[PDB]
Amino acid sequence: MKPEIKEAYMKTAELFSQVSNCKRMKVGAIVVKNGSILAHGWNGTPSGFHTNCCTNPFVLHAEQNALVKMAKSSESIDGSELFCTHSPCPDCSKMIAQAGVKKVYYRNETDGIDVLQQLGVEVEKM
Amino acid sequence: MKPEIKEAYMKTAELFSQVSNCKRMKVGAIVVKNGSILAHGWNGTPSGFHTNCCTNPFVLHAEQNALVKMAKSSESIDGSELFCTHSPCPDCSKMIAQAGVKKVYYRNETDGIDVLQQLGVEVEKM
Amino acid sequence: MKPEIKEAYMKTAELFSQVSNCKRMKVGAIVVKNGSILAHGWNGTPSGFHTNCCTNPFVLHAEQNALVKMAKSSESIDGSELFCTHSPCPDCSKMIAQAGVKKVYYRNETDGIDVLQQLGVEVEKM
Amino acid sequence: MKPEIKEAYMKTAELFSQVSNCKRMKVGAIVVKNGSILAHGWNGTPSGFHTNCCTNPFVLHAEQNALVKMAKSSESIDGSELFCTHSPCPDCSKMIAQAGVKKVYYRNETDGIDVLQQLGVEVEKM
Amino acid sequence: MKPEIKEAYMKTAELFSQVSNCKRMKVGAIVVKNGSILAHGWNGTPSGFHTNCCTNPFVLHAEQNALVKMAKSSESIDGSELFCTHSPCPDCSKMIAQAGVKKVYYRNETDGIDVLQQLGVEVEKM
Amino acid sequence: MKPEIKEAYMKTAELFSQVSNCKRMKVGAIVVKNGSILAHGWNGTPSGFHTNCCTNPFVLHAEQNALVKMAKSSESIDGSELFCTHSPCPDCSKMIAQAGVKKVYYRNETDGIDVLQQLGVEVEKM
Ligand SMILES: [Cl-]
Ligand SMILES: [Cl-]
Ligand SMILES: [Cl-]
Ligand SMILES: [Cl-]
Ligand SMILES: [Cl-]
Ligand SMILES: [Cl-]
Ligand SMILES: [Zn+2]
Ligand SMILES: [Zn+2]
Ligand SMILES: [Zn+2]
Ligand SMILES: [Zn+2]
Ligand SMILES: [Zn+2]
Ligand SMILES: [Zn+2]
Repeated sequence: MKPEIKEAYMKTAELFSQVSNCKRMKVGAIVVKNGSILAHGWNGTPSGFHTNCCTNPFVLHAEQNALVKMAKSSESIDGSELFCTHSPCPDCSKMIAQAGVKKVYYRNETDGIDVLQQLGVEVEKM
Repeated sequence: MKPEIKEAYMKTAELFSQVSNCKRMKVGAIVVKNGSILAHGWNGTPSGFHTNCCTNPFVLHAEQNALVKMAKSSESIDGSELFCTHSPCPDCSKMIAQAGVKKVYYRNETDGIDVLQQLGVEVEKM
Repeated sequence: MKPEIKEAYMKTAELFSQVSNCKRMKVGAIVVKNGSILAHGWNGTPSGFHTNCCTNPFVLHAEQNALVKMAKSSESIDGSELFCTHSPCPDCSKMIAQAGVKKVYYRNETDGIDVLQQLGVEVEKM
Repeated sequence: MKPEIKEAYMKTAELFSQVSNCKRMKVGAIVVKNGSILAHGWNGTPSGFHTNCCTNPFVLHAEQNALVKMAKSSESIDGSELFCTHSPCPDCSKMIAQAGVKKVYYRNETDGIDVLQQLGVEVEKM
Repeated sequence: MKPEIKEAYMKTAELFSQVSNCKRMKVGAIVVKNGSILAHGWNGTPSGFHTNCCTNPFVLHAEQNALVKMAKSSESIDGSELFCTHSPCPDCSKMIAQAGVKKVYYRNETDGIDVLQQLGVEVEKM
Repeated sequence: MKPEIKEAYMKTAELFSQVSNCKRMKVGAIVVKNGSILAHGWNGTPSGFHTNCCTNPFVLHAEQNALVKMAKSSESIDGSELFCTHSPCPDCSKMIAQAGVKKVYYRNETDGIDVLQQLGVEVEKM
């Protein structure tokens, strides 16, 4: 994909990180496949949870949200790419790799990273 | 959907309007359904067209691009909402209505608009 | 595909051209992929429009109708073939090419045609 | 659906019955859902079978072909309607009912018929 | 797929054969594709049929049930594999081959079998 | 669903728990929707991981595996039911609820459980 489009994806993930409500870290994620956004996600508590403030074991990471949206989508996550504001944790990394995510782009930085690479997911900081 | 999420959608459509190459008008569109972005689009020439500069009868409107992406998606466009930077032309309006697009949000302004309403699509400027 | 099947497709597009209500031109279209019809379409006004008579800027071309049906389908339009009674206009041509339509078959005849070819869509009159 | 559209469906099933190669009976079927054809089928031997002539236990009924195409489609057969040139046999009837086919339209005539009705599928001769 | 997984599939088909109500033969089937079960099925009468006891011409074979479930699924049956407790009859065989079923595994044993092979479906007893 | 079918689901989840390689706990999960299994899963390391032995932070829970398979499926996880051999952990619970899983059935037993209930997922031990 051309350079300026790559950046538009990352900035979108950034747009969505700011929707989140966590004071510790705001994270956004975007799934892209075949020239199309398929899912977005940010970090926080599940829809219909009581407390909005996050750190709480029941808040989902941005990548978890995107992934769950893909599970309710009709479109496969396999072969897609993940644009995230942050490098993913080890728990998101396992799932991303098993999901057939081709590559992860992150803006902000580390175990998650080397495991993704071990497992054949490509990684690029931008 | 909460107010600040509505705005994040419009700003995303704006992010994508700026990817376009037309000097007359830069337009972005975003399809949203069930809390998820499903397609994006901007105005310009078809992939693999020779001249990048647009006005040329062969440039697609942002809404046409989003729509075509929905046609290659596995996910239905019916019941979704369109966030566009601009009010749509009459040609996009016909298709949006026939596609079962529930509502169109636009930032920038007019026949397209009243026809969408005639045809039962909701409209809101934001 | 065998010759007589090709013809059955064109005759079906013809069956549907005659459902239309336009006095100027009756057009039918049929999307085929992997041995299966996926969509059909004819020219006319959008469902729930007041006047049935078409020429009016709010009537959709047969190809626009088929395309919109594909957008509400779960099945991708990419790699399919279009059987139309008529050569498509430039506006339908842009969309057909961007949709990944592999080839267009038409019965009745011209800018749309050369652009489709420029853009890598195959074309055959039958 | 309007009357003349109903007829266009039946005539399409008829277009496809004539593609078949069986000397005993030529049958066509068409699946329709939400204003769109999703599958077609006719009676005959499986793709890549040696003898084209049918009666042979290895020829599929038109309804079996349509059904198998639906199984390879991404679009559900549930809630669709079947237009067939002929009333279906008991073996097709079982499957049609279990498939959630809403209604069957046939042109030409009888156990299959009453079972479809027992099982809550609607039936109409046209 | 590893050996012990193959067996887990067959045992699942066996789990489901025992749900059936036929005194003559209890059959189970399982569709597998890309490491995932997509459908299951057993032999018996259609949902909402009056008599539960089967032999009756209106009972579906396990393979017919799985196939019908695939037709109501969004996921294609093409390229999948069938695990059945029994070798399939000729009527199921025609459909399995036309469905693009890659291979059939059966536990219990014969025309269906050679036709599947004629038609390019692989077969293995286990 | 009838009682004996409920049990066949749980026994299938059990069939798959035994495929796993973890010495601490073997877990199986099964997704069911509209009378059809859509996904299965067990606990362990990601495909292509080096060490098969699990406890390791890079092993996925059975529910995580099923969920990831749903993300690569064309079929939505929303409105489905989860049969698991075990009550789910808090991390699986968040995701299950956000996924629109209607109800979870487990065989073996506790925070995950009350949160699922807080969040409107039904729960039943069997
Ligand atoms: Cl999915
Ligand atoms: Cl589509
Ligand atoms: Cl679509
Ligand atoms: Cl299917
Ligand atoms: Cl289907
Ligand atoms: Cl999915
Ligand atoms: Zn994480
Ligand atoms: Zn426009
Ligand atoms: Zn046109
Ligand atoms: Zn029949
Ligand atoms: Zn059989
Ligand atoms: Zn867990």
